[PDB]
Parts: sequence; structure tokens; C-alpha cells
Amino acid sequence: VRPWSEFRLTPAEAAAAAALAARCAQRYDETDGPEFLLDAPVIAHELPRRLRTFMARARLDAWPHALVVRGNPVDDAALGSTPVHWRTARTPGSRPLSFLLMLYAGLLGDVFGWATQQDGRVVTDVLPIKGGEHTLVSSSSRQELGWHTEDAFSPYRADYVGLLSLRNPDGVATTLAGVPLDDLDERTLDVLFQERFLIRPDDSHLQVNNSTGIAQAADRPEPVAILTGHRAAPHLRVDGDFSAPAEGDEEAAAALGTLRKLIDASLYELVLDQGDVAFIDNRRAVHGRRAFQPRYDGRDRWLKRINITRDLHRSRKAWAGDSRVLG
Ligand SMILES: NC(=[NH2+])NCCC[C@H](N)C(=O)O
Ligand SMILES: O=C(O)CCC(=O)C(=O)O
Ligand SMILES: [Fe+3]
Repeated sequence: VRPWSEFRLTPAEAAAAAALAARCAQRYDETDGPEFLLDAPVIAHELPRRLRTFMARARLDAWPHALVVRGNPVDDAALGSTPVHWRTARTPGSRPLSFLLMLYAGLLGDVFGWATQQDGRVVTDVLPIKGGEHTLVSSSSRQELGWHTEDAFSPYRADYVGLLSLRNPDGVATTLAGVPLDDLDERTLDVLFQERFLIRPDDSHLQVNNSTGIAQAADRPEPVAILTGHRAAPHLRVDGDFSAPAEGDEEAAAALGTLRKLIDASLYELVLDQGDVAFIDNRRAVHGRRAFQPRYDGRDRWLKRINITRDLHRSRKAWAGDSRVLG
């Protein structure tokens, strides 16, 4: 095999991890509180050793687009109905699973949120919101969520995007694609490495997607490269919807157009069943979500998600209130 690295917890490992998260949910008032934010990486050292070994070695592999952990138990009855909105989605039934995601994430890096996304929460919610079916945000449904680097507009975007599937009864697939190196000619590749492209911020950073900097990003975007790093294993920064060539740059336009078609043709599906966790490498792969028909009956697809950077100090310029919410 697969383009991702997969780990399946044994029942005993899964019980121990869940018990750990339960303990944290008893001792800490909230997942995004400063106390648990600082303690979670240390508490994570108590997770099962086989899981910690996987996370430590897999993060260092050069190939995988995602780290996938399967087999966390989720009791639908204890979980309760899927919320109608992210504002009210911190339900007691989902609380321990949110702490669990935080613990797993603490093995990979430093977690943060965005002041302009779900009220600057660190653990956020992905669920279908009635009326937002044909939008370009993660609460869409009937409209396929086009592939994208998470927060491509920003130089402080996550290195990893964590997704915990609380329920996915219809098996809706997350979509993934890597750099199509096997099909890019060297000239096209060279152009993609140059600062000849524009990236606007996606709609989830707009004021209409929050309760009661981003402006200058979609209005006066600075030219940026789509590919960086090693020619033979580039890092990727693109958004299928919000990317564009520099004004009048027909050679960059042709390179982006080619890249769109190659990623479209190489997109593959990863189904996160209930309890599955995925950490998507936001530098090697773009990700999206297949279109699906929302239910609105209380059992809709529901994910918790979290942004992870290897170095919070790389984003010092963007620290808003504290270091864990970027502006
Ligand atoms: N090309 C795009 N649709 N980009 C935006 C992706 C959705 C974004 N990850 C969100 O949480 O809403
Ligand atoms: O809907 C999914 O499975 C992924 C959503 C997504 O792209 C995100 O919020 O990072
Ligand atoms: Fe995304």
C-alpha cells in the first residue's frame, strides 16, 4: 503493498490505549487546555510499546503518504448521535476519543489550531452540516472534496493531518495522491519547482465558517513553488481548487494543468472505518474526500481532526494568543 504504512492494534493494545485516554479525560478538563497540551506528549510515552515503535520508525520512512492505525474500539451507543454542527460536537461520548487522538498525535509532533478555524480549537470536527453539502469545506458531502495540501496558502501549514474516524457507516473514502513523479517530464518538473504559482486560502478560514491575515492571503497572494526539496522525492504544496499560475505565465499554467490531470488520474481511496486513525503526510500527499449522500439522522460520518507540526517555533511569526493557535 500500500502507499501508506499501516498498524493494527491488538485488542489488548487497543484497550490499554483507550484506558489511558479515559484516565486523561478524568484528570484534564479539556483536550485543548494548556495543561493537557503540554502533558500529552509525555503521557503518550505510556502507550503500548509496539505502537510507539511503529510511530517512531514509520515517521522516518521516506515513502509512506500516511500512517494508519486501525482497531480502536468505538461504541456507537456510548458515542451518541453525530452532532449537527462542530460548535456542539464536544459531546461526552466523543471526549475520550478526542484525548486518544491527542495522545497519538503527541508521538508525531506539536499540535496547533488556527484562530480562523472552528474557534481556534486544536481538536476539530469533520461532519456534514445541513445546507453546506455543496461547499468546499470538510463539512461538505454531496460535492466531492477536491484534493489539496492542507492549508496550502500558509507557510505554517501542518506537517501531518490527523484524522480519527468516530463513525463512517457507509464507508466514505478519504482520497490521497502523491507526486506523480513517474509521469512528469524534467522540464515540467523544473517549472513546478519555481515560484510561479498562487495559492489562496480555502473557505474554512473565512468568517462565515466561524462563530461570532486571511484577507491579504486571497487578495495579494505572493508567488510560490508547488514542489520543493529533492527532485527525486519532492514535497508538494497545491490545492486543486485554489491554485493558479502566476498572472499571464502560460508555461506555469501548462505545468499546473498537467499536474492536475496526473493527480486526478492517480488519486486513490483510503476508507477510515470506525476507530481508524490516519496521519496524512501533508508534504508528500494531497488528500480529499469522495462525494457522499448525508443522512442527517444522527449517524452521519464523523471525524475528529488535528494539525501537527514537527516544530512549533517555525510558526513563531504567526502565534496568535498562545503558541498553539496560529493567525
Ligand atoms: N480544494 C479545497 N476544497 N480545499 C479546502 C479543503 C477543505 C478544508 N480541509 C476544510 O477543512 O474545510
Ligand atoms: O473528509 C475527510 O475524510 C478529510 C477531510 C479533509 O480534507 C480535512 O479536513 O483535512
Ligand atoms: Fe483536508
